[PDB]
Amino acid sequence: PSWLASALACVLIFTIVVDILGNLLVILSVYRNKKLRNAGNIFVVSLAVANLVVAIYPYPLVLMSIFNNGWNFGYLHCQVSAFLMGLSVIGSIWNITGIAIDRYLYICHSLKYDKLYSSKNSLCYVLLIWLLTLAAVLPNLRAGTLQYDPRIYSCTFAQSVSSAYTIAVVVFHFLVPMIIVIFCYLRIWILVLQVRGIDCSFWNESYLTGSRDERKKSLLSKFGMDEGVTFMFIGRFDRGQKGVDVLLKAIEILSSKKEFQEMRFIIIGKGDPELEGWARSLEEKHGNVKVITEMLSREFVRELYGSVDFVIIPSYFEPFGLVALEAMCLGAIPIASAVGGLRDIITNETGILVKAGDPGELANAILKALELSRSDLSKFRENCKKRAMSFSKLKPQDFRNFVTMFVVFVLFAICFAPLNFIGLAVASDPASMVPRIPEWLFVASYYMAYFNSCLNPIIYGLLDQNFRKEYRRIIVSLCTARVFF
Ligand SMILES: COc1ccc2[nH]c(I)c(CCNC(C)=O)c2c1
Repeated sequence: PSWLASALACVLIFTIVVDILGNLLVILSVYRNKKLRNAGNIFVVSLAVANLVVAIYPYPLVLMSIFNNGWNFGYLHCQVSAFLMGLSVIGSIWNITGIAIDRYLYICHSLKYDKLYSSKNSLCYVLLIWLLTLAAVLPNLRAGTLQYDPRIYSCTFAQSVSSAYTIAVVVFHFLVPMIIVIFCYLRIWILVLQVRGIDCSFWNESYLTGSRDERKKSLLSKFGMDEGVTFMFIGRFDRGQKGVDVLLKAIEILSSKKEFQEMRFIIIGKGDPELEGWARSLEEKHGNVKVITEMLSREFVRELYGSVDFVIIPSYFEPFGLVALEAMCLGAIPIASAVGGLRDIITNETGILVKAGDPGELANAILKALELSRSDLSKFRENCKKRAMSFSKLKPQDFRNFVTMFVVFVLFAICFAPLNFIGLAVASDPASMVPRIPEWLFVASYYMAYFNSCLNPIIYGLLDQNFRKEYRRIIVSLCTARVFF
């Protein structure tokens, strides 16, 4: 009805006004604030420009086309209006991809180096982003995918002209960036949780008294076995989670080797009685193996981490694995599975990594660890400690900027996901699926994606305190005249 046409005009009127003033404030704030003037925020200004180009020329033409109830301008006006929209939408999705990579590299650099991360090639990377967006929107002028759609009163990329062109745009410029940005922030969150999880006030070798060699000889004598290269496991007894079974099968491979005599194994945990029986059987057939099913105190586990030479983490799935970080804390060299989180916290210099769910590979890794002499081990324990020491280093940091940039992405994905879903549905059969798709649904998905062009400055002020403070500073400085005497 008549109200629905005027309602869509309100959305555009709001979007145009909020995008012009809002993104002008974002660009002005980055150069008027020292805390927001960092090089890593070149991508924010790049996105702010991308957001602004639609409200100066394409959107005003569309607003007038609602009232006109048709395209009363030229074909060149329809082609340029469409070409600049693509440069904007594809520009903003690849700019969000840029920030996602920048911030993931930031947390990794601050972990590895004492010096602050300085994105030197930032002005270079944005010039490649705009080269990539121009390479994607230009072929639509020659193909003729850009045409006027009366339902949405605009000149855009028609999903029903060429189905090969639409699936390529949906896969390469929506699904490809989405997976890159989702992975980037997923890896950041785990590392922020690992930073939170660790406790250097508890897992500190100050709490331990004597020499490592003395504390080991003492711990081994208590378990009724002489001195040797000791190994430890602390986890639940399960088939496919903590991987206690991979360790037990690997001990059987080693039991025949002459090298097994110079080994000690301290398995700790409860679970499957079948796995509990198998472990108790290897405890009876060999004096090297000691199994502890009972509940152990945080204090005695710290004592264990401190005396034991190696900690085996044969986990199948382990997202955080604070266990390895806690072991490295008190200089225990880990022999862990290459799992997401375990692969993050264990560098090739701070432990020996093995392929998960392989009893043969673990046996060869335990044999590799056995060949390491007292001198070679001392540097590993030093590196393990320096690795755990760099995780607790990032504890007082203000991780609020990551949240804002994440909300930026989350909202973008909400606005465009309906539009890109329709794109694939139309691509399947452009002839039949066009009348088969609801009219309200097509209009709403389009004006949702249009509304996104004004959403970025709103959240910048709402979530990032530095932007809110500078927004007010600009608003006052532009509207508080100077008087004399
Ligand atoms: C590829 O060249 C262009 C040119 C102009 C455009 N205006 C819009 I909105 C888009 C996104 C189109 N996405 C879907 C799912 O239909 C676009 C793309």
